[PDB]
Amino acid sequence: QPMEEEEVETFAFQAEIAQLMSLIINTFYSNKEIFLRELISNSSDALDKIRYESLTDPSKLDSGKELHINLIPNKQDRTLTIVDTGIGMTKADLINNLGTIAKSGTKAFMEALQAGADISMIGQFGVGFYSAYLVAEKVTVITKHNDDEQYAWESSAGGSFTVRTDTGEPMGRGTKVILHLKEDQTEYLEERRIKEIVKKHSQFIGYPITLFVEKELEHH
Amino acid sequence: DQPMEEEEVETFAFQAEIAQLMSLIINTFYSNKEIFLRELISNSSDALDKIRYESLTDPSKLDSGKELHINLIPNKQDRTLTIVDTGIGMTKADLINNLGTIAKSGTKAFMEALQAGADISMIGQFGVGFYSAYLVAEKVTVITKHNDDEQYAWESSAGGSFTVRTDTGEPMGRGTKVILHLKEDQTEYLEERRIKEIVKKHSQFIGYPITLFVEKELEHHHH
Ligand SMILES: O=C(c1cc(Cl)c(O)cc1O)N1CCC[C@@H]1c1ccc(CN2CCC(F)(F)C2)cc1
Ligand SMILES: O=C(c1cc(Cl)c(O)cc1O)N1CCC[C@@H]1c1ccc(CN2CCC(F)(F)C2)cc1
Repeated sequence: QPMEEEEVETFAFQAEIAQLMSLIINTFYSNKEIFLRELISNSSDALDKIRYESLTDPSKLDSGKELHINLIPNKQDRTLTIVDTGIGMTKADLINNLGTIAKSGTKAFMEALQAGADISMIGQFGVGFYSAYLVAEKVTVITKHNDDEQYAWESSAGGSFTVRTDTGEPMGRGTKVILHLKEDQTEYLEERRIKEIVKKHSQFIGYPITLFVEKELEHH
Repeated sequence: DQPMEEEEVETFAFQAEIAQLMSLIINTFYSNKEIFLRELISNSSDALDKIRYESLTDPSKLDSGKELHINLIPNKQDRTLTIVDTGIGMTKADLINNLGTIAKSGTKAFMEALQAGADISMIGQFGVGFYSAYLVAEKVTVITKHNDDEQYAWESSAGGSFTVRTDTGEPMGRGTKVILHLKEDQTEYLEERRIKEIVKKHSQFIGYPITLFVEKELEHHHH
């Protein structure tokens, strides 16, 4: 008689990816703010892909025409959420894209960090998503692709991640990254901080970026 | 070559007394216009109760979203205040029947109590609370989505008529979204501090999460 029941799948990260996450999540780095640049850049890439699909098949935008990125800090939850209405990811995409298949750059980037490369270059090796763990103890990715159901990926590192169908609020289409911030990284929940980081690092992104400051009202 | 969309747009006349009530609401001063938010939050709470009670005996009714809540979104750039809930929503007929074509006994007497000069606050008791929206809004748009039906848009600028159409905007899972296009001298209801105090004052007993999202477009990234 449960309110609900669903299957949860747990997957091991590919060895190199686990190594990178441990390196990122544990090691001191001076400008972690670049995490937000990498996630906005990923969102922009997703919006490009749906935009170009719609040019040959407009019905692809039946799930929503607006192409944009929302940034949603929630001090009460200590979460920062980046939402886009891009092309989204199938379940296979989540499992493949986000853990089980290490690409050249995974090892290549740890290879480069030894060679004197910087962490802000994590994006040039195509593994920018993982910079999220510079500031987050846990990351949840919720995604909805056309013709597919809405899935939720999550990891606190430690070598594994889970995937399940998301029963939360339905998205029309796109991807939402929920960063559950480390205790000492709450600065990234502040309007002034988010504003300056976007102005500094994401000036060239070609889609609306909008802030929604979230506050749960007292007693509610 | 081909249109993106093609749809019928229907225009309805407001029932006579409803039209009369709206004109009174728009053209009369009241010292406590803030009660409009109480009325719309109350309507959302009712819608939420209904999908919850339905879900008891029929659990699959929450397939369109499990979370039951109310969001308030002020957008200073657009001068809109939006109230969104994940309640049971309205079918096209519910929308037409509820929002303007049928008048109840509680209209002619209330609308006459205001012509007589009563306190606008009593509007909710007479079951016409939605129309308090026009205390602060020059136009109201309602987007609604009921299980097993299409998403519809209702809209009126209170000229004696309103329109209904299938909506082609951003998809809602389920529920109702009220978009208030605010009057120029009623923009205070876009302010965070103002919204907080109104909710704290009038909606203390609403048994659902009410969440404010202060919308701010970022420099060089508008639209
Ligand atoms: O839905 C998303 C998406 C993904 C993330 Cl993570 C996001 O923050 C926002 C998004 O909209 N897509 C769909 C197609 C393009 C975009 C995407 C998909 C995969 C990568 C590669 N990275 C994934 C982990 C990695 F190993 F670091 C390498 C980048 C962008
Ligand atoms: O979708 C909604 C809903 C409607 C409005 Cl307006 C809202 O602000 C939020 C909502 O969720 N429903 C579904 C069922 C219960 C709820 C509802 C429906 C009708 C009335 C009566 N009013 C309609 C005009 C009136 F004449 F003033 C009397 C109240 C609540």
